[PDB]
Amino acid sequence: LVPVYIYSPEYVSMCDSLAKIPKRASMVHSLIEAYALHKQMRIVKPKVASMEEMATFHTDAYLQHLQKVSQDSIEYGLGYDCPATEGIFDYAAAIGGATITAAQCLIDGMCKVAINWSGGWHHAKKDEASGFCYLNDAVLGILRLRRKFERILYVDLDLHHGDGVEDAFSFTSKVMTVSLHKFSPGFFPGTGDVSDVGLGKGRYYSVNVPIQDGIQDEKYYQICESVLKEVYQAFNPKAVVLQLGADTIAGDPMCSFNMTPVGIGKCLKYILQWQLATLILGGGGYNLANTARCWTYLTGVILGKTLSSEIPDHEFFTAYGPDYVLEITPSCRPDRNEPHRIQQILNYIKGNLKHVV
Ligand SMILES: CN(C)c1ccc(C(=O)NCCCCCCC(=O)NO)cc1
Ligand code: NA
Ligand code: NA
Ligand SMILES: [Zn+2]
Repeated sequence: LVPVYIYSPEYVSMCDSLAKIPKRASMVHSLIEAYALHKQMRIVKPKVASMEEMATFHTDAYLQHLQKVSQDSIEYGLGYDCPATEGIFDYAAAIGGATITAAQCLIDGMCKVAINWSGGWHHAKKDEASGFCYLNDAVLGILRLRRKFERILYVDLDLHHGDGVEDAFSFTSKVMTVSLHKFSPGFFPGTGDVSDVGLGKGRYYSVNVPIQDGIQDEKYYQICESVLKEVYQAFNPKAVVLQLGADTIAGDPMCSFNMTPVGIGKCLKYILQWQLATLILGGGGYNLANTARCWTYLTGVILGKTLSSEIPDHEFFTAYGPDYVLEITPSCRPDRNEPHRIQQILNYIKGNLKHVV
């Protein structure tokens, strides 16, 4: 009944090759390994996603294109955010396979929790790489979980709107998506206002919480709990997919939100308490050490352990300087979230939730 840890050196190596975030998978894994948390989980080597498996969501023209490029590209969303570099198809196939493997562990009852810290690439569209995402692994995970579990809840706590996942499932009532994100014109991807609720038979089954710069642990949790509690009771999910992108975290060069891993960990504890099949994904996170600190810490809460404050010696110890501690401060900058507007967001959501289900 011990949590599944998707991990292999091939896999971490493949994920270290993402141009946007070099060496990040290693640092995350290395910190986890340094805390010996992998000794407390069941290490599962990820499958490589076969063509037909990624075909469950991505159109075949796209998939076949990635393959050749890996060996009109502006049409398939490739370019600046998504380079056509030697091996990107193997990259996508590894990330997608990893999330699929996590979900497959879940549906097989191998574990209550399965973790793929290298996943969470929530922007990719069916025929279109986007926002560093070549392949929407969260979508393929949800789709795999759907083979056994009737209703899936996707909760996305990344800084950016989980548009690709929302889009994938916006028409159905069987998957509800809940996104907490910066919403400010010009800030990627620009979608996901509170009024975005899903479409057709999927109407009211998309939830969006547009937040502004400076949010801290206390208030983010207040909001997240308020939305989740109402979501749980109305939707009654059978399994949960949870994206925990660390770009919300104090010290991220995106410098938008002002979270510490402790406040995100509260939200996680709240989801874990539902005691449901839960697929844990990573995502954004551009301060590499802090991201490692964050997910290592969340791995701690999954296991129900509290970790030493001192960063253990390991491959990447020097990146943790000068303090070499697990915890995060809080930059001192204003909380641009007027509590009036948060209450209008919260009400509007609760109103939408009364139509579920
Ligand atoms: C300094 N530098 C080289 C860059 C700075 C910002 C971006 C960017 O935000 N691009 C837009 C795509 C943002 C999505 C990031 C993926 C994510 O975290 N999803 O949640 C790119 C490059
Ligand atoms: Na999000
Ligand atoms: Na939906
Ligand atoms: Zn992000």
